[PDB]
Amino acid sequence: METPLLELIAIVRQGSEEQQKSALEQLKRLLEAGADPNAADNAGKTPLLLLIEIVRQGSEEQQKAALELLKLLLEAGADPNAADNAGKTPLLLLIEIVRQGSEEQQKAALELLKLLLEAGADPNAADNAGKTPLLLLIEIVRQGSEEQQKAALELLKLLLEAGADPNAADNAGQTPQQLLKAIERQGSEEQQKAAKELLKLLEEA
Repeated sequence: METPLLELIAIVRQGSEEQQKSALEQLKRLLEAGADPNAADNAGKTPLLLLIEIVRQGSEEQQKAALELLKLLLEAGADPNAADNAGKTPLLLLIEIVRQGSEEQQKAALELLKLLLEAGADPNAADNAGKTPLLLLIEIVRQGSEEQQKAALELLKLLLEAGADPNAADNAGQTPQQLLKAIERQGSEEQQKAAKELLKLLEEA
């Protein structure tokens, strides 16, 4: 399962700044010439997932290079829903970046998540514990910084307008409405006013 796309993404991940730039230009030319955007490495990691790992771990230059390449992969037809072997999906992984990333990483991930949803990512596809994107993003409202709270608010609205199940519960029974009311009880005045707006948005959906 070795291809030019995967070898070159490896150079974006590990090469010098000059090597990264040349690898990005070679990747675009391969994609433009029809290289398969879906052919995965020996671990079931897709080009999309591998470049999202670069957004999660890379320098500010690497995050920009990977954001550019991720947009081109999605325009090339990369499957926005394909998971790796451990069950990680691009939507879930990008939500992890919102939860743990720097302010620069959060912005990249917010831009990518919108592109992912426009490409057909499943807004209902959950992780192992059964947490939906909806639940995971409400957890960021609860525990994030003010800037994470704001991005999560934006993503939640875009996720409901993309058809997310307002009532879908996780494996333990937890619901978005349950979590939002806990934020209403325990959160800051800013969080309480956000959780109230989100409860009305949940019902309306």
